[PDB]
Amino acid sequence: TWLSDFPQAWAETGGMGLAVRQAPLIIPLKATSTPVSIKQYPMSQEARLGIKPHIQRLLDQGILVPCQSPWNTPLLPVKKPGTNDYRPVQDLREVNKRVEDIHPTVPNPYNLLSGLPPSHQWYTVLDLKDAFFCLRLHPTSQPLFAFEWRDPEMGISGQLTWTRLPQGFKNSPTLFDEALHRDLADFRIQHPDLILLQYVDDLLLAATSELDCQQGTRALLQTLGNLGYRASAKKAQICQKQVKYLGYLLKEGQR
Amino acid sequence: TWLSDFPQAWAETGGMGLAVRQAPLIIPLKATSTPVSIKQYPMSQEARLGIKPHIQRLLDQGILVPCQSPWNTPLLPVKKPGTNDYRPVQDLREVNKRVEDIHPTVPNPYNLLSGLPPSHQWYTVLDLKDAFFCLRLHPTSQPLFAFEWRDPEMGISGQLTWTRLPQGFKNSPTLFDEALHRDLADFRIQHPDLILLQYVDDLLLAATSELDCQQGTRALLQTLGNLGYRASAKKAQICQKQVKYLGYLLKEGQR
DNA sequence: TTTCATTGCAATGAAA
DNA sequence: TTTCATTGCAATGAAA
Repeated sequence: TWLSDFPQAWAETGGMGLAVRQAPLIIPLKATSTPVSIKQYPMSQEARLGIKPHIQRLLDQGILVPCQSPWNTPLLPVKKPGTNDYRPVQDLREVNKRVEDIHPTVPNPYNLLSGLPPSHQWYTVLDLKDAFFCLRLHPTSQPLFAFEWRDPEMGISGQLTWTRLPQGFKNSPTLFDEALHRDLADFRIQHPDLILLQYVDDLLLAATSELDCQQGTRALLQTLGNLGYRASAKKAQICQKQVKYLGYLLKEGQR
Repeated sequence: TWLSDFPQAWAETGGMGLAVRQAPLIIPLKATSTPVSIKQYPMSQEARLGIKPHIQRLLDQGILVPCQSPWNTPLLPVKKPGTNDYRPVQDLREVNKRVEDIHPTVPNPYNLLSGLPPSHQWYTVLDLKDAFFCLRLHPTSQPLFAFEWRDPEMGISGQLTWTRLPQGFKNSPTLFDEALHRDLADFRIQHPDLILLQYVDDLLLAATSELDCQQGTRALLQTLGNLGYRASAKKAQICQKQVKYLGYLLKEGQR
């Protein structure tokens, strides 16, 4: 299908992404910040067991690495919405308070959609998978996001940290949005006729005709794969005249 | 003393007042009002006994009279501040809500005092006793303020009401202030040099010299007695250069 | 687990 | 006794 034509663009077949054109990110601290070390809260075995496979997988992917850092924040066991599956959720609030603020450049959905003309009725919606993880973290900034991990069988001494932009970090959405904007700048230039809306990891491609939407989508997927990002094939809405984007149902230029 | 020179002006020796020049007051109801009859709440014997002498005294003074009225509000036993003496307090709130509003013409103490020049350093302060009771209530408006009274030994069938402006009636302060202003208009004309401040029942006479304050005070007392009002001799502050008025301590034109 | 904020209302005070 | 309003905080929800 569209899946076979772009094996590298889909998370299903391209493997975990890595934005190769983006320099590892350095995270500036506020002028007065010093490391904060919050001890990990005791976790039930059920919670630890539920979370273990995820840490192992991230460790195998190299997204997490062992470390020793004066910084440390709590790992919280959080059951998926109503479900009984545990998911690791780092409380990075004390770290966020010590990181220098940046201007929020992500447009709110409402204003973003205003840039959608009635002429472009053919849409493609793509969701980038593990977007933040595609952006490398500079070695100097990695220690900042450390947390403790007590092994299952055996493995880690104590602390682990991220080598990619983390979930829970106040500036992750904005930094991802800006980096993807830089990586897709050229694409916008090569396709003056297409309408591309970016909302962090949620992308919408607007075209005038089914052919343009198809040709445009091929190029976009091709480009995304080459840059190192990965779109979810499962969720992909390709060349439809009716799509769901950012909580809206688009059709007939309405909404 | 000053007491003997004006027997009729002092509450101590002039008997209960009655503003003879003021026509009995008619109290206009709002366009949609109908009588409200709130049943009297059961009262302990202690409360009833504590309050009894006051009703009897008001009945003897003719300030209260028997009646039958479609209106009725509760009589509350209220102990004097921390003391164990009971005092009758009528809850006229439902009546107040049905009476047509009037413009509040009583000045707040702050603005009132601003009309006190530094030239007049000699002050006399008089407190009118049972001020509201000095103003008659027109027979047509009396029924409005009725309440129930269960006798001690014997006496009253059920309801009693006021023949004078009542405590607890939202418009009593303003109506008294305006009536006294009308009754003292002439006095202000005959004494252009004196400063007279009126705050409901609290009066302040300001003069330039001790003689003027003494002569002025004589005239004021004389006039008040003839009009039917009564000042408290016990509280009277006559021709002092330092007096307490409306919570302030006046001296050297300060405050 | 903590933190931060929205909500709701019990508790206490004033007054007629 | 009732009513009206100021205060305070317990309860519940969101989030990292």
